[PDB]
Amino acid sequence: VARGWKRKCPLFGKGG
Repeated sequence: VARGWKRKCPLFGKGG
């Protein structure tokens, strides 16, 4: 859902 997860965790970076 978000190109940036692992690194950038704005909402849910755990289950990106």
